[PDB]
Amino acid sequence: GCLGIWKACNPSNDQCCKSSKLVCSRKTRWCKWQI
Repeated sequence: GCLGIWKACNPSNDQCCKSSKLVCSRKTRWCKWQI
């Protein structure tokens, strides 16, 4: 499943929403797409 944009992802386990192309930010723990 996905994770929302401002949601807490895993810095050392990038997953997030691969479907919507959001990648986890490591230093910031949120998901980011274009930002």
